[PDB]
Amino acid sequence: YPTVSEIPVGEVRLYQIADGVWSHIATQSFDGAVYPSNGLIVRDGDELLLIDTAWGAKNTAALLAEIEKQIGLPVTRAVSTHFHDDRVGGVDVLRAAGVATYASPSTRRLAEVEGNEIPTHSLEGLSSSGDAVRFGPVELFYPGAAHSTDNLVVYVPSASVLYGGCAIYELSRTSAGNVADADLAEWPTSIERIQQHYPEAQFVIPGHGLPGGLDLLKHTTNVVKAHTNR
Ligand SMILES: C=CC[C@H]1c2cccc(C(=O)O)c2C(=O)N1c1cccc(OC)c1
Ligand SMILES: [Zn+2]
Ligand SMILES: [Zn+2]
Repeated sequence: YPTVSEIPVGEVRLYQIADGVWSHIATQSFDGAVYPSNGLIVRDGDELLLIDTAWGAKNTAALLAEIEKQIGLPVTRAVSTHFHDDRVGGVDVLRAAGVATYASPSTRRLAEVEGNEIPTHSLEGLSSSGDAVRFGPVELFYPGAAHSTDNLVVYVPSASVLYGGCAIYELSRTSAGNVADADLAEWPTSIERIQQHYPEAQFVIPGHGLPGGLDLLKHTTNVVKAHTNR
C-alpha cells in the first residue's frame, strides 16, 4: 500500500480492495508537513461512485485523470464524509467535471462556515446517530460524533468493505491526532455503533494510512480513550 514518501504531492494512486472497489491515495501539505489521505471508488454499473476528494483542486483533477486511465468509467456522483479539506477540497473541480456532489446538511453547513468547498446536494436522513441510508451501491452510516460531529462512514455490502474515513485510525498510530473538531467523549460510543452495525466487515479503510481488518475499530477506541485518560 502506498506511503506518503512514495507519493509526490499532486499524484494519485489507486488500489483494488475488492472487485469493483478501489481506494484512492493522495498526499498534501498541511501546516508545513505532508500527509497521505485515502478515499474510495465504488463501481456503480457502468458508472463510478466517488467517496471523498483527493484533498485539493489539483490532486482531485489528478484523481479524475488516474480513474480515467486505470478504470475508464465516468465518475457521476461523489459523497464527502465530513467537512475538512481532505474530504471536500476539490469539490469545485468535481462539479465542473459534471460530478453530482453530495454531503449531509451538517457537512455542507460546516464547510461553508469554514470557507471550504461545498457539495451541491444535501444527504437527508443521516442526522441521528445510527442512521443508515442507501446510496447507489453503498450504505451511508452516521455513527455519531467522533473525529468531527458530521463524520460519515460508508459500507459496500457487495464487498464487505467498511470505509471508516477519518473517524477510524490506522494501526500504526499510537497517539490521537488532530482533535480540534472532535468529540472525544462520544468517539468510542460512535465506534461501538459501527462495530455493532457492520460486524461482518472484512476490510476497514481509515481516512489516513494503511487499511486493515476489523481491529482498526477497536484500535481507534483504544487510542482515543488513552488520549482522554492521560
Ligand atoms: C492535520 C493533518 C492532516 C490531516 C491528517 C493526516 C493524518 C491524521 C490526521 C488526524 O486525524 O489527526 C489528519 C487530519 O486530521 N488532517 C486534517 C486535514 C484537513 C483539515 C484538518 O483540520 C482539522 C485536518
Ligand atoms: Zn478530518
Ligand atoms: Zn482526514
